[PDB]
Amino acid sequence: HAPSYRVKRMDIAKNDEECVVNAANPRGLPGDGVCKAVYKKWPESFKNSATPVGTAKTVMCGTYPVIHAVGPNFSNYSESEGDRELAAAYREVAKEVTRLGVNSVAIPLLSTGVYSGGKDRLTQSLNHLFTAMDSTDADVVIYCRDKEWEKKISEAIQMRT
Ligand SMILES: Nc1ncnc2c1ncn2[C@@H]1O[C@H](COP(=O)(O)OP(=O)(O)OC[C@H]2O[C@@H](O)[C@H](O)[C@@H]2O)[C@@H](O)[C@H]1O
Repeated sequence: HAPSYRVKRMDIAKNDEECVVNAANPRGLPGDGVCKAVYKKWPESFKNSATPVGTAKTVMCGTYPVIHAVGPNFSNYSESEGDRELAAAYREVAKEVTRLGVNSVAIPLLSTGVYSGGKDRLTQSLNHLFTAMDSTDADVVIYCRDKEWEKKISEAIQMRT
C-alpha cells in the first residue's frame, strides 16, 4: 500500500481515520478550535491528558486513540523556542502513530489557530508536520476549515511528488 497525504476541509471530530490528533493545551482542559470539537465528541479522552508543551499523550476511548499534541503558544514562546517546540510536538505525534500501529491518522495544523500569536503559520506548521510524518507509513489526513488554506495545503502536498 502507498502511504498518502490528503487534506479535508471539515470538522476533524467527524474524521473517518483510525485515530485523531487534538491541538491540545498542556493542562488537558477543554478549549476553542480543534479541542472544542474533540472535547464535544470524546470528553473521556481528557482523563489524564495533561502533558508538557512539545509532547503528545495518547488516551484510548475504547479502541480509538486520541493523541493530545501540545503545540507552543507563540504569544508566550519566542519564534526560535516556539519553532523547536512545534517540531517536537509533531515528532511525538509521529512516534505515537508508529507505536499505536494505526493505518491512518486525522491531524490539524498545530499552533495555527489559538496558539498562532496572530501570525499566518500554515507553511511553518505544515513543514513541521511533513518533517515528522514523512518517515511514518500511516495515511495522513490533514483537517482544516478555511477554503484558501485547503487549496494551499493541497498544492503543498501535490508539489512534493
Ligand atoms: N474542528 C476543527 N476541524 C478542523 N480544523 C479546525 C477545527 N477547529 C479549528 N481548526 C483549525 O485547525 C487549526 C488549529 O487551530 P487550534 O485548534 O486553535 O490549535 P492551536 O493553534 O494549536 O491552539 C491550541 C489551543 O487551542 C485551544 O482550542 C486548545 O485548548 C489549545 O489550548 C487552525 O488552522 C484552525 O483554524
